[PDB]
Amino acid sequence: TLCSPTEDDWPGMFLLAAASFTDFIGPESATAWRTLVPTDGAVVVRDSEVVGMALYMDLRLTVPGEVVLPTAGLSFVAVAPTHRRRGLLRAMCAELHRRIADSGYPVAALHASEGGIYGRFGYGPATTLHELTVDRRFARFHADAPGGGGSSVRLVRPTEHRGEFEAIYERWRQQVPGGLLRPQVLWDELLAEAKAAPGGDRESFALLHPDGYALYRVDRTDLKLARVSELRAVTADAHCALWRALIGLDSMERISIITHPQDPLPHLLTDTRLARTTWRQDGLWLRIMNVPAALEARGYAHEVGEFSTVLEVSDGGRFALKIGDGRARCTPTDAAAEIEMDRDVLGSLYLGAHRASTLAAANRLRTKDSQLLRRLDAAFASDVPVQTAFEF
Amino acid sequence: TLCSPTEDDWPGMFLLAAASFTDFIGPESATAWRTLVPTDGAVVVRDSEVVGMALYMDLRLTVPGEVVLPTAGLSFVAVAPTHRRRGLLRAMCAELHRRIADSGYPVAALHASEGGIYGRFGYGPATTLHELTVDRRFARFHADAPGGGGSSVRLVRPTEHRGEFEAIYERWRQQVPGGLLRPQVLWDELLAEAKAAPGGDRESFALLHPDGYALYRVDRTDLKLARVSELRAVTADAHCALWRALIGLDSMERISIITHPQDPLPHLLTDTRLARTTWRQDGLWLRIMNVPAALEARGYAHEVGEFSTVLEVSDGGRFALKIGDGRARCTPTDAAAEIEMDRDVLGSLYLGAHRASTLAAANRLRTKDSQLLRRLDAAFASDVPVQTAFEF
Amino acid sequence: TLCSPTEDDWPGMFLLAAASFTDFIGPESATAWRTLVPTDGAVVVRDSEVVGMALYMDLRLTVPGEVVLPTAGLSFVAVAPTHRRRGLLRAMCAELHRRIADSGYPVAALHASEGGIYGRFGYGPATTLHELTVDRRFARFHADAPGGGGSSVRLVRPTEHRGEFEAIYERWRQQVPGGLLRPQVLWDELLAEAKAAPGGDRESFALLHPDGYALYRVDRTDLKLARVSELRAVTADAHCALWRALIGLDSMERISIITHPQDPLPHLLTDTRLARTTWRQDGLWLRIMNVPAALEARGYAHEVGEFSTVLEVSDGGRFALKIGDGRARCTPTDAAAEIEMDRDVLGSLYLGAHRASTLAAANRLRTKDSQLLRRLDAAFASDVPVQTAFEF
Amino acid sequence: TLCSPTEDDWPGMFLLAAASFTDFIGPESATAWRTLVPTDGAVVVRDSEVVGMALYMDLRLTVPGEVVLPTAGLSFVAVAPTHRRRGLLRAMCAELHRRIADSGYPVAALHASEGGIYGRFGYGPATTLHELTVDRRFARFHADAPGGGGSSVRLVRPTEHRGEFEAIYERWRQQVPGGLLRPQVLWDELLAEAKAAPGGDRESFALLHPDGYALYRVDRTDLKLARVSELRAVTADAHCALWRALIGLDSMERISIITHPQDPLPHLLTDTRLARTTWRQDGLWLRIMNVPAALEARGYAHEVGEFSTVLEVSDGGRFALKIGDGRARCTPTDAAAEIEMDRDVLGSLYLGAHRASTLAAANRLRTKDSQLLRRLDAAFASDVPVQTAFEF
Ligand SMILES: [Cl-]
Ligand SMILES: [Cl-]
Ligand SMILES: [Cl-]
Ligand SMILES: [Cl-]
Repeated sequence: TLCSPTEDDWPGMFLLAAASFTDFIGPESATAWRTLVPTDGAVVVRDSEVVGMALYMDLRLTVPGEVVLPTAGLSFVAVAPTHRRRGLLRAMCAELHRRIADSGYPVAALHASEGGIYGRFGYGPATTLHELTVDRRFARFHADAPGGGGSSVRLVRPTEHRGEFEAIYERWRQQVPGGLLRPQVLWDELLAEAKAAPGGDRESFALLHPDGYALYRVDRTDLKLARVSELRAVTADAHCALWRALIGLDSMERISIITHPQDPLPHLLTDTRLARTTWRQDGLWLRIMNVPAALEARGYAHEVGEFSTVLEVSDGGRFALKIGDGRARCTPTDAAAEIEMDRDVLGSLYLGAHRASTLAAANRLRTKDSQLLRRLDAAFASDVPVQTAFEF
Repeated sequence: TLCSPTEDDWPGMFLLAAASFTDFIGPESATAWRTLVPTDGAVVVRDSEVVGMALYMDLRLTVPGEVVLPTAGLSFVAVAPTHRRRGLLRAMCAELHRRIADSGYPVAALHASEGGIYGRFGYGPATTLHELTVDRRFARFHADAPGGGGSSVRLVRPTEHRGEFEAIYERWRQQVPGGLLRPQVLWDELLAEAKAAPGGDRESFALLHPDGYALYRVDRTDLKLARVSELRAVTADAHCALWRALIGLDSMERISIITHPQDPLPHLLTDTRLARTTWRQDGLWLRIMNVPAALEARGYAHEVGEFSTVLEVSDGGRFALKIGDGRARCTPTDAAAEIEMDRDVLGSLYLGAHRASTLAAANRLRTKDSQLLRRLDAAFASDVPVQTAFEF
Repeated sequence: TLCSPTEDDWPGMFLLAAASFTDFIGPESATAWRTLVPTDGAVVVRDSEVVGMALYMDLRLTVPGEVVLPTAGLSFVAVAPTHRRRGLLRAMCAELHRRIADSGYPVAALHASEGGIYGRFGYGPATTLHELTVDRRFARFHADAPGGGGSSVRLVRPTEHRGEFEAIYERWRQQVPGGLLRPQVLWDELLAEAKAAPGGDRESFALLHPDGYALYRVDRTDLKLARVSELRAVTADAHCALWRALIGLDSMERISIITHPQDPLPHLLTDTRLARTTWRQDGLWLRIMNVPAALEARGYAHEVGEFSTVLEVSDGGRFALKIGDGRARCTPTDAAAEIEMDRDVLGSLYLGAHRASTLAAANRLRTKDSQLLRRLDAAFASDVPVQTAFEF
Repeated sequence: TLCSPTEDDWPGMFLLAAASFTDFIGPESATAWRTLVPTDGAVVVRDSEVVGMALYMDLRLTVPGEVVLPTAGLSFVAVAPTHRRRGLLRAMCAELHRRIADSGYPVAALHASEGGIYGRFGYGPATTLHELTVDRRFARFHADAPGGGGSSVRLVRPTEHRGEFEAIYERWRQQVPGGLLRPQVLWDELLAEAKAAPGGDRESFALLHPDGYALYRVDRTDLKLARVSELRAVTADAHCALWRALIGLDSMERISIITHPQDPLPHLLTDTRLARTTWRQDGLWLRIMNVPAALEARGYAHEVGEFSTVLEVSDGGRFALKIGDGRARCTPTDAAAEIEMDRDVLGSLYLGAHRASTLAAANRLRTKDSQLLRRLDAAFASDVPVQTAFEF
């Protein structure tokens, strides 16, 4: 049977969690994340022990046009290894989606453990994780790079500058598509992870600028690699200044960061090739819950002239879509469809990370008009490049 | 001293080549590539032995709008290890650029051995190489993917279907920015490399469709890896059909290809994550020789409304640039600059591989108007994604 | 500005330390090492936070002839990654050298994080670290090797035999060039490191002989490798007996030790090749602060007949150097130089680790007389091979 | 039975060779090396097939004092895997040593396949192979390094400059202890190996100076490693000039060379640590056949004053040894021994690669007088550092 969990169910859920997630944050930390789950935000399957669970958290997601949407963040999704191929995932996703839609969320979001699961439930990959590794021994800043003229950056202990990190992040998340509000409990969690653990991670340090910060630590095993866990810069000056400081970590051979495809770091160096892409993966996945609410909520490129089309989402409705002056109107119609796509495809287009033209070339997006394709491409494009905030 | 080489100089140039290039194609093959070098296309430095050399080949490069430009392809550039830090590279590049400009080439192009060299001579990286590795054991085609309904693809010996490869490639290179005309000597060279070599590469096979081909071989050392040397598809149907056949290589674990960032392959699969980005690097580099000729020659996005600005290229002139109805007019002016950039930056923008906004964020492109930045971004964008033809 | 640190500065110095040194011993241990730093032995740069620091400790260094010199041991040298290329290192080294020279130290010493830094400040590499790895499964002792006839060696817990280790080390450090006095705080530190740490190093064991000891532990990750942290032997009998016991660690495949190039271990085995050199690096670096005081203080080889020359140290003075009966007299002169060298070169010659002839072949040491070169080589040679005591 | 081989035996010897030596040069090349084997220079054991073989070649070895000794070079030593532990090696070594001693050779020499075999037959390791790997991307020459002011070095094809290589090598081998005369057949062999082989080694190049040459090739598998097979420099200027050219191989990450422990290369660089010791091994092994002839033939250090002692070689005679003015007189005596050592130990001392003091510390060399030890150390030391010529 499928139920909202009682307080009695949570020890059983933590057991399933520990057995399902190698990166399980543990019961103390999980209890803190729990404060972000609304009443009726969780489902469990009992056989009595917990053999399936899924929940969503109340999130705030920034989309193009600096618009902030209420977002259901799916998380803590697990089926017991004893109960595979019994349709438990489908049943739990159907119930949560029912609750999320009824609660009035226009979008749901998740981070996927595997890439093959969530497409069939209407989730499309919406942000791209891009790992850059810099061999900092060869790194020289271009003549054009800002801040090559005191340093504005300070090396600090993260726990002593929480207020400054919170304020910089709050500015960042409001101006960048993919930005998430980071509540106080997640700041508590982040700064507890900044601590060195015996047999675990090394101490984290911060580089602090008025308009940016970098959190980094030396890798556990590779003592010549510094991993930047987080760099939030609100200005180009802040971004360059922080990278000048990171390239100044003279005891390291390599600096690595999980960033976005449009990170300007390579262009700050005389040799763009030194900032090597070592890893690429889907970041945030989006399911558009309400097509017209979602399409009307975001801003569109002003550079494209007013145009009208008919969009059909497979079992998601058909809409007269009019885009002009950076705004969309999206109304019901029975007029012939000019564009067809599955719900997951719309999620992938929504933050501007994937081009309509690319999805059309894979036949994930069907139209008979190449002009309409170019107009969609241009309109859905994001002025500010889409980034990934934090994993949940 | 710096001279055009005589026939007597070429053995000395082949020695320097063998000592400079681990992938040196050898004197027979080098003599065939020589047929693409015009009279006065080569310079040598003698100390008497050859201690420096550089040449350019007559190429035809496709740019956005399906426009074909005469292009000087720099190649075979080497300074003897005995004559480093003597300004030989600067002297040879200055002389060839003089000859290329005087001959009336609007653009020069090269493939860079290192990323830190050619920026200072006005070359910007203009295409992006993107290696995808597919674990084909898990690869399943999406319900939406074309051609899941006889097969239109044939497994053939490359040497027996030269005419068909030539015709498909000729269609491809004319419609794709980054496309190069492949002369008969380079078809001779390609199909000679398709042969198995004792102690060297394994036999190459071809997958042939009416509207595409793939050339592939099993890796020398990794016998569970097939490397696609070349996939040219003129239709989405051809692209999907060829990938269905490659995923059908049941004796392989992995298929790898050097492609472009907008390759739709990931979107053909139920799990987009199976097409892993394993390597990323600059491909073709461009030096704009004549700013107004180059800017007027290419097509621009129709989606952006007519706009005017003043572009200054650092020691490259200042121009009144008017872009409307997908065309540019670029005339001399002494009016105040609204946009400033080095010549290399313009090369990087020219085929639409890099966004003005990204280069602006690194301060490689200076303007005080963010609206102008969005308009440049939109205008210079390529409808057909930029690809890399063949290395030279 | 550049100041001696107050008690308030030390938390800021520990932050810079933690961020600069992956092997940072932590504030408790650093506070113990602090007891070896004299009043005015430390400098800091403030921007207010600590952005640069450097100090020296009062050490006692054994040089050829069993002569013990007061030595300034430079340590804890760091510039913040935010303040690179601002001349902070040069400023801090200039001030400490001023204080060290004025305090009457004839020599300064350090261990170098990188090999390219300290040459320009007059430091030359003076000892050579030589890692030997023995595949002990094949190791058989030569018929000639001592102690192949009860065992004189005991397997003990290090913490229970501190008095015996202290007494053996005190005998060792007084008879070996490179020997350092090990104060009580460093014995406290060493025997605390002998403990097993959860997620860290395994338990240390000791092999104890009347005239030697070995400290060893099994490697964290490679459980078939025993690492000898320290072997101090005052007699050849002790050295051989300890190696017989180490080769008796039948659960190990390999024994590794960081020793000196003249370690006789290879010659104790029937197969000298079993003691493989797996790593070689500069150990102790010396800056001669007072040329005449340093040259007069050490003993010279008795085998070379009395000779006189004129030595010029680049911006270090010119001296009439007379060496006879194992003693040097070194007096000011304006007579023509017969030998010229930078100060760093003299440091490299001083403990007999590097031959004048080898440095002459690199033109680091200039003379027009090859007989003088042979005489310098012979005179500066050390009867007892130079070893490295402990890192600081 | 044990016989000198007939012409009929050599096919059987080549079979045993092919099965015994993974680096077997093949019958053509082996037939060329054969020209260096004197009449009665070879023994075979037949069971009829060849189950054991050993031979010596007529060599000329340079020893300290630029003295050239006739030397029996043992080579091509093999016992069939079917005939191990049957005393065939002992029987063949006894017969060849009988023939070598009777023929009037003062010394025999070999390169050892394993380090544990040849000690018991009186061979001691006499030279040390020292592999240096330079990360040439970081390598900068010291201000003091010669030739930092045209280049005197030429990049050439080895086969076109045989005369120049022969003349430089002939100068080198006469002035360096360990030097071997390289006959014309071995020059034929060397320049045939300079060729690229299909599925094998890449093409060899030469760097040619009036007073030195380097032979190098790119590694088969590691295409960023250049291996210097041979560098012969007669002057410090030649040595530095050749290394400036090798560091100029800008397509390589690393240059490796098998050199000697006193190679001045590290001291030519601003960072001595960049020239990393990656491998160390015994090179040439010596068996002193006639103790008095060998000890009287070499020159001794002039810096040590005249001294007399009594040397006993274990089953090798007892001698009154008087060393003065760089010469030794070595006459029979029954006077009490002051120094005792096995024959192999004398071989190890003979070229100055190993110190008497080091061998004494392993009890391989016994005396009750530490003054005598220092005098032996000083006297047997080589002014010109011992190098290894070519493997045989
Ligand atoms: Cl991101
Ligand atoms: Cl491509
Ligand atoms: Cl040591
Ligand atoms: Cl050598």
